Amino acid sequence: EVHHQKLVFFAEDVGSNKGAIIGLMVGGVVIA
Amino acid sequence: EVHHQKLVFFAEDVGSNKGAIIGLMVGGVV
Amino acid sequence: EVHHQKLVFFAEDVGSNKGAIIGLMVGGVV
Amino acid sequence: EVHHQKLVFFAEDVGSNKGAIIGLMVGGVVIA
Amino acid sequence: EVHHQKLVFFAEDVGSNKGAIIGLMVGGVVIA
Amino acid sequence: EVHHQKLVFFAEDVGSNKGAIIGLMVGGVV
Amino acid sequence: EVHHQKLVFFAEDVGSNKGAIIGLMVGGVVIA
Amino acid sequence: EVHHQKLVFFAEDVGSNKGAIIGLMVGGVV
Amino acid sequence: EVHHQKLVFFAEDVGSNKGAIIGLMVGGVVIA
Amino acid sequence: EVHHQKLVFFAEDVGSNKGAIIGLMVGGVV
Amino acid sequence: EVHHQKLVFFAEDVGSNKGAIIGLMVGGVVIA
Amino acid sequence: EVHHQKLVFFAEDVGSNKGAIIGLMVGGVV
Amino acid sequence: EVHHQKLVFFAEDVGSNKGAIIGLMVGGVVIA
Amino acid sequence: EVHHQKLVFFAEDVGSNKGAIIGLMVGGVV
Amino acid sequence: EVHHQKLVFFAEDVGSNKGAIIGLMVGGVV
Amino acid sequence: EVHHQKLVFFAEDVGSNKGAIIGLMVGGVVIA
Repeated sequence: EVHHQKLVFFAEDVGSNKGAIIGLMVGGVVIA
Repeated sequence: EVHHQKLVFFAEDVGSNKGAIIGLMVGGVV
Repeated sequence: EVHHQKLVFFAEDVGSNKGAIIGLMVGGVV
Repeated sequence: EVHHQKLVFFAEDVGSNKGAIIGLMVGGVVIA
Repeated sequence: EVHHQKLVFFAEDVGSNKGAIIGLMVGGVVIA
Repeated sequence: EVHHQKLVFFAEDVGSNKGAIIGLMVGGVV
Repeated sequence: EVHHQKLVFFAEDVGSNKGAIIGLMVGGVVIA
Repeated sequence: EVHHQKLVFFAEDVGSNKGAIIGLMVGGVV
Repeated sequence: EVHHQKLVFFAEDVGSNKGAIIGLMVGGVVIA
Repeated sequence: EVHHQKLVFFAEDVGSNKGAIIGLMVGGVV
Repeated sequence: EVHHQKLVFFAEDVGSNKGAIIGLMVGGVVIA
Repeated sequence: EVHHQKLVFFAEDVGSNKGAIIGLMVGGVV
Repeated sequence: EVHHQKLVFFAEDVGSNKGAIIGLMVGGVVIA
Repeated sequence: EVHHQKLVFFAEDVGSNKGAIIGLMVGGVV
Repeated sequence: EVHHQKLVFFAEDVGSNKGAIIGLMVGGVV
Repeated sequence: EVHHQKLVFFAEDVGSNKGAIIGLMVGGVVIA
């Protein structure tokens, strides 16, 4: 009933930042 | 009963800045 | 009831961050 | 009673980061 | 090179339509 | 190289329309 | 090389209209 | 060379329609 | 050299449809 | 050496269907 | 040289289709 | 060297398509 | 009645990490 | 009667990272 | 009345990782 | 009694990690 969805991403660029690929394709469908 | 959805991206800055590739397609429908 | 969906990724760069691939293709149908 | 899923991924790049693949293809369906 | 991804669903009602659940949780992730 | 995605949905309510539940979570990250 | 994404819902009306439940979460992200 | 995916679902409801569930959980990575 | 994956489902009701559940859980992970 | 998967499922309900479950669970790694 | 995986199931009802459960679980690994 | 794997299952009932549970578990490691 | 499925994978490389291929093709099906 | 499903992957590097191929292709159909 | 499904794999490299072929084709229907 | 499945595998290398072949074909079938 209580949808508790928590997405936490940690990126500690202590050396040299760049660019990682993160795709959040979290999709939920329910009959109305 | 609420939909408590939390999305957090913690990016640390210590080196040469650039840019991440994040795509948010999180969706829901009832 | 609570639908506890916790997704957590820890990426720690201590040398030279580049870019990994994290594809969260998590879905549901009712 | 209810779904309780938790995905925890640890990536400690102490040397030199690169690019690993993490495919989370989780899909569940139910008839209402 | 063409990535041909065809998704076709044919629902034909001749009596009394209601509501079927079709969930396309198709995704992909690639290193760049 | 040339992404050709064709999503064609056919719904011919010749009797009595209502409400089908279609969920499209098609997403790709590169 | 273009992303030709075609999405179409053909709903025929011959009975009593109501309303479908469609969730369009189609997307994507690449290095730009 | 390239990917060729074809998903064709036929649902001919001559009588009374209801609610069938089609779960397309397809995920590929590289 | 093309990955040809075709999935076809033929559901034909001539009396009274209900709730057939089909789950297509297909995935794959690679590195080339 | 490209994978050629073809799945064909025929469901002919001359009387009336209730609830059948077809599970396709296929995964490969390279 | 290719891989031909053809899965075909025939389900014909002439009175009352209750519904069966057909689970197709196939997996393959390889280093290329 | 082409691999041919074709699974054909028949299930026709002229009375009551009860149905049972069939498990096709096939795994190949290279 | 209370499903407790847990997958724990350890990848400790203290030299030159390459990356193993882990295919978690876990599927489940049941008639409702 | 809770469905407790936890997946934990511990990837530790102390020299040089590369690219692991982790595929969590899990699916359930009811 | 708990269903215990514990899968644990330990991979430790003290020289030079290469990457094993770990395929967990776990299929379970009821 | 309630299903108790436990799969433990150890892969240690102190010289040069290799691509060990591990295939777990688990097949579970039971009536509901």
